[PDB]
Amino acid sequence: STGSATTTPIDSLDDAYITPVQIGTPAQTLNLDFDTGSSDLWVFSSETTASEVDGQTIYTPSKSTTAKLLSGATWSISYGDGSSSSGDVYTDTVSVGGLTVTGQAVESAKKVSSSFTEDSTIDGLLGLAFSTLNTVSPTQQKTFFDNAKASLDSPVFTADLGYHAPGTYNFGFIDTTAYTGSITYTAVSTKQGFWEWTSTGYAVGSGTFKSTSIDGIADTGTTLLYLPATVVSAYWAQVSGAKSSSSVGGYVFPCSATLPSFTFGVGSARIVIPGDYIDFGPISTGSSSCFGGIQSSAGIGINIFGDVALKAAFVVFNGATTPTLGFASK
Ligand SMILES: C#CCN(C)Cc1nc([C@]2(O)CN[C@@H](c3nc(-c4ccc(C(F)(F)F)cc4[N+](=O)[O-])no3)C2)cs1
Repeated sequence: STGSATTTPIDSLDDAYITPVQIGTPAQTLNLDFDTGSSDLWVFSSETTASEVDGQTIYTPSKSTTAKLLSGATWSISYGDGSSSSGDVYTDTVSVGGLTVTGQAVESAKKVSSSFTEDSTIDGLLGLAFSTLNTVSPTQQKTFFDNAKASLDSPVFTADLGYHAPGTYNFGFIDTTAYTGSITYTAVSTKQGFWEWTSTGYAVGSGTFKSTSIDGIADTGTTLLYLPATVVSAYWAQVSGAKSSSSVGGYVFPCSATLPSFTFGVGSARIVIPGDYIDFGPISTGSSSCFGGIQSSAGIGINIFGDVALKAAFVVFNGATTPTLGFASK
């Protein structure tokens, strides 16, 4: 089997991408944030505290003839920004772009933190990291991809995120028309439950390439590119007026600037992020100070190849017995 679904930016900055997902019978379509950095499929629901729902589409398990309570199961998750959600668990039929998993764990939120409530466009998350990170207790549950994998034509999914435009998540096949050149595959460590890999280095703008190992994760659920402070300083040093602001929370730069590109290495191959992809616009409405799309990972503990990096590439998440990641230009 295969599936293919369009993913759409939630706003003009590409802060996140939402993909329609069919849950239950008859189908209830929710727009979920596909997150290769986590492993829970959770949704706003008829059980979510009413004051914490503000425009989201909710899953109502009582209206699904295929929903079954996973008795005694609870879940609770916290993300990198301090946001959080928790609740109980149903199993139900979940379909993405024509690919169907029966008995998928659908984690129904009883509580969500304010950042989720405030984002009316995200109805939940669909985790695509390794199932070892799934938070369901006392019986850990598998991701949608893990459940679908054996049925797929090839045990892979691909992320082709757009720049200020829709893109595509495919399951079970590689669309050879969606990228230029060849896909370079690179080794993955699953030891922390992520799609963790080692970039071979970087370049800023038209500069030469700096060969250096950068261990990080391919994370569709993170907006920006988080890299070591040395690398990030070398980038922003090329932008007149750019500086790190503790009050704003990262590197800012004059909105009047044109930004240099940023290249990262995948083996001997190179992915070039255009400068415009690094512009996240005014720090607040009407400001002439703009927020940068490349930020330091120093406080995080891990480097994160988030959407800023991934949207410059066609990315293969290969879930074969030995997982690998593939990157191609596009
Ligand atoms: C600090 C530290 C060290 N560690 C914990 C960093 C890590 N972080 C992760 C992830 O959880 C995996 N992918 C990312 C993700 N982020 C969101 C998301 C969605 C919606 C919202 C909204 F509420 F604003 F709508 C906010 C977020 N958000 O910023 O968390 N979804 O997925 C982050 C793995 S390791």
